[PDB]
Amino acid sequence: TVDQVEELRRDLRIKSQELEVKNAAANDKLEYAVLISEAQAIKADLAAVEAKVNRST
Repeated sequence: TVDQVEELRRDLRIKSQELEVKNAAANDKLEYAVLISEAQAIKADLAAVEAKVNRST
């Protein structure tokens, strides 16, 4: 379970980097609605991952 927690944290920070990169891409593209939807989906996945991490902690 501890190993699973660490894997969840690593996936959380990797997806955080991905969300920041996609948000920068959307800001550059401000061809925009699709990027907005992708960023919102990544943010929702990050929120679910953070909820799982909080439950694990």
